[PDB]
Amino acid sequence: SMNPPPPETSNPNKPKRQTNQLQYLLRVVLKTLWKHQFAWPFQQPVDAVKLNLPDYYKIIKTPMDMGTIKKRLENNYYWNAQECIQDFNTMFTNCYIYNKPGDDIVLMAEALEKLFLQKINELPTEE
Ligand SMILES: COc1cc(-c2cn(C)c(=O)c3cnccc23)cc(OC)c1CN(C)C
Repeated sequence: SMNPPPPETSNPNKPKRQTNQLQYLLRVVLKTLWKHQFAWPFQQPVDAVKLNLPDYYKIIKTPMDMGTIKKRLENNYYWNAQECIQDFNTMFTNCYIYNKPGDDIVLMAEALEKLFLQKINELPTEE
C-alpha cells in the first residue's frame, strides 16, 4: 500500500572502481538480460502499490531489480564485479522467496538466471 524508497544508484561515500570485469557485466551480462523477452518484470523496482501487493515489502526487505543494477553499472557504483553479481543474486532470490514455484514470474526468473550463470562463467580474468 506504500512503496519504500528505491535502492540507491549513487552515493559519494561508497568506494568505487572501474574494472574490465565490471565493463563485461554491463556490456555483456546486463545487455543480454535487459533485451531478453522475460526481462520486463525485473526492469524496475516492484511497485507494490500499483500491482496490489501489500505483502511484498513485508517479505522482501532487501529489494533489487535490473533497472537499479543497470544504473549502478552506468554510474560506476561498484567496487568490484562481486558486488554486482550479489545484486543479481538478490534480485533472483527475492523472486523465489516472494512467489511460488511454477509461477510465471519464477519461470521467467529461472530462465534469466540460467543465462546469467552462462555469461558469468565467461567472466574475464581481471587484468
Ligand atoms: C517491474 O514491473 C513489473 C513487475 C512485476 C512483478 C515483478 N516481480 C519481480 C515480482 O516478483 C512480482 C510478483 N508479483 C506480481 C508482480 C511482480 C509485474 C509486472 O506486471 C505484471 C510489472 C510490469 N509493470 C509495468 C506493471
